[PDB]
Amino acid sequence: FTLTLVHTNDTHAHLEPVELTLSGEKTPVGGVARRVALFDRVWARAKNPLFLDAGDVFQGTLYFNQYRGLADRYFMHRLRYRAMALGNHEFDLGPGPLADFLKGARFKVVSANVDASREPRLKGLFAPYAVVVVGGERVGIIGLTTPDTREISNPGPTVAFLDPYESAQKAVYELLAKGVNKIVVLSHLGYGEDLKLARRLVGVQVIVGGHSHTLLGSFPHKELSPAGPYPTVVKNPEGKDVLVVQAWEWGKVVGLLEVTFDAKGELLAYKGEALLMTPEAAPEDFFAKEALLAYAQPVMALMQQVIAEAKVDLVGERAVVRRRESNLGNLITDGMLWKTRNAGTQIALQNGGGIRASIPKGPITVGKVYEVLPFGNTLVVMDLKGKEILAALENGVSQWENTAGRFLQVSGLRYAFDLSRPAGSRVVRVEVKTEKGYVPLDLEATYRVVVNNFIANGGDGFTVLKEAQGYRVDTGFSDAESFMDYLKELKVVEAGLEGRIEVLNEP
Ligand SMILES: Cc1cn([C@H]2C[C@H](O)[C@@H](CO)O2)c(=O)[nH]c1=O
Ligand SMILES: [Zn+2]
Ligand SMILES: [Zn+2]
Repeated sequence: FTLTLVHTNDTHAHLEPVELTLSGEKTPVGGVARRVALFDRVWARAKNPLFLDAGDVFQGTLYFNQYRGLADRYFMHRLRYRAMALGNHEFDLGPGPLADFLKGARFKVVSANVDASREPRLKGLFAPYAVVVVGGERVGIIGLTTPDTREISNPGPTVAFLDPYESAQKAVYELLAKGVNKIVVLSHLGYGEDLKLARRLVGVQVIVGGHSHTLLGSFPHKELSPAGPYPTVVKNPEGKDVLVVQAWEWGKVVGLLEVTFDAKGELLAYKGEALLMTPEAAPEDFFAKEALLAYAQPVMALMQQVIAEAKVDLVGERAVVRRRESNLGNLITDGMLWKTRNAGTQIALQNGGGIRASIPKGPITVGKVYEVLPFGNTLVVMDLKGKEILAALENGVSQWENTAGRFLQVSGLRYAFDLSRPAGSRVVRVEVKTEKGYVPLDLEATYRVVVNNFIANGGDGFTVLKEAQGYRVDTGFSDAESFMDYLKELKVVEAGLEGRIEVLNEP
């Protein structure tokens, strides 16, 4: 039996194509219109195609701010997706909007480790796994959601997360008991976690994932540098091959993995490729393009409103903003201090996971600002003891190896951390910027800082900020609006590296 798995992950409301320089020339990459054309051809040509999405459809552009995933859902229906795993961002607005998205979803939404027993709004709207019939054969699809969702999203008090391994292996047994031996895990745990899980589970031949926004495969463009091969192969406890795949992010890539199974559901052969969604891959479907224009109507003005000009590229790539100093991170934090200068703020902290895109040199539109800061978090002014600021910085670099979003970009201070040291004691130096130059952080002194409400409330593992007993006031200042006010003030934006963060003994 031959099955052709066609998949996407972390589309993050990026329905329009983006622009990248490929082989020495600005090229449009991604877009649902182009995906519709490609999928239509795969649907009528490929052998037993099965379309899947690994989660994180939610959060990323004005299309989400305006439709909360419903615009994406319309396209997912047109794209014939058969199953979708719940990602952490599907919980960003709590159970309410998630239920609205699931109510009417004509594809199977799965996650074996999401315990929603305490949430009536999600009853029967998703399942641990699904059984889909393809070419006369049954294929089981087990979903998994990163347990980190508890800290990185807003699932709320009615949703809990279970161990991926225990949940998945149980699902494998249930499927086998039903006579389904061809099983695929649709995971939102991360590439690294998928590789580890693949060495533990038995009965699973393929793991289609996301969460880490990992680019796998090979491309004819020197500008791209994949993190691994497509697919990546590991051995399970029984010495059998397990294929792990991912398709980068924002619909910029579509994965196509053709797997052949025997009667027992064992892997006989496999071939795959990560398809970069450029004009060469396929044209844009006419009607899908028109449909997107329909959705764009209420937010079109914002997408065209230029509020400033970037004289240099403002770097927002996750491998940068979540691991080292970023000039965009410096700009945003500078803006936070600027907006709250009337409050006497001296330091600004911003988690890199909250900076979602780069701003290439050129015009800066309102639409672009919301792609960079999509959450709608507000600025919170609070007094922190030096010890608390230090603890915050430590939490920020505590998961550097996993490129976690808690990493802190800063303004008003500089810090250096040693990666050869254990998590919790990596920050070796912290100095506050003053008129008389840099002064070592005083762990016993109090400093007025500005952060966003998500981390101020304890999100991203910032329990130290949630537990702070000092002065605390939510300004009500929107993050995006505040950043735009700063950009409008500057008019012509320039931002470079200022040695605010020093990475020592980096692997
Ligand atoms: C839900 C939410 C996530 N985030 C960031 C922090 C996490 O590291 C990351 C998880 O995707 O997104 C915010 O900054 N604000 C929010 O409101
Ligand atoms: Zn994501
Ligand atoms: Zn994710």
